[PDB]
Amino acid sequence: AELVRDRQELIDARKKELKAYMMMGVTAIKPLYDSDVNGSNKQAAKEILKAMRFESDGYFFAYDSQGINTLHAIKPSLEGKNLYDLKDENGVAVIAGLIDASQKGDGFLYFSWHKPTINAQAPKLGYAEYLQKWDWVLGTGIYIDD
Amino acid sequence: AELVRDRQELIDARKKELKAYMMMGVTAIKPLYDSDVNGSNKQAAKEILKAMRFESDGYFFAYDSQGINTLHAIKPSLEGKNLYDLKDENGVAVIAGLIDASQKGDGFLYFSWHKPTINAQAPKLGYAEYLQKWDWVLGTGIYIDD
Repeated sequence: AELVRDRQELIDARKKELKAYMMMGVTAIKPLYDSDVNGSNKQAAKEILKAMRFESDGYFFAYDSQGINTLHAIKPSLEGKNLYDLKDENGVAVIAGLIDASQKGDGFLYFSWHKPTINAQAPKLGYAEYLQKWDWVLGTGIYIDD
Repeated sequence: AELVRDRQELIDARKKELKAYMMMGVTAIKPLYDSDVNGSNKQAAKEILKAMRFESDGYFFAYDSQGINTLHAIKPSLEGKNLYDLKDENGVAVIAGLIDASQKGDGFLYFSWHKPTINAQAPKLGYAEYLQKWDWVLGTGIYIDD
């Protein structure tokens, strides 16, 4: 109950951080998002969000509501691929889970994903917000392998 | 010694956050900064950094090495003013202190400044990094009145 308490504490602190980082990404592209005319500014917003980091493993991705990747900071070759049916190594439907978390839930999802600093799968806590004008489920995450 | 310990803990956690937020701002403008030709991209970088927030009180400012404000997210009327000699209510030379922290020190400075959510002075912990190509001391901060 005691070492479990310290873990919940660490998790909750990370969830607060994730909400802040998400706010930074959303507000960084706000001038573009607000002034957009039929997707005119999406490319410019992608270039900003794909450059942003809060640490080496701290980056943005986005998917549309059909699970098609619209931007990926780490692996831009995912862009335009439909990953709706994608499962992690534990059978978590990652993309569908993030789309649903962001639209119908609290934004959070536990899953495993490539971790940049070790180039291998690791457990992650993702956080996503839905940007309806562009149909982007914009997400980031913290790795919990610690 | 005990309630003092908990305060140092809270401070250190905030310093870690500040370094992350600063990284986000610096990386958000990296495409522009890297491709800049004689200040061509400064205006576009200003527009991004002035929109960013990590909370209502969480924003960017920048000054050049002479103490002239180059961007201010909250009070853009400061832009172009020389605030090198500015002192807070406790006589802290805020602008000179941030310029020196960012160039010769650890980036951090305690001072009081307008706090957006109460529209009044409050104690703050600022954090600044020097962007030499543009001579910008780019900074943000967390309020410590809690």
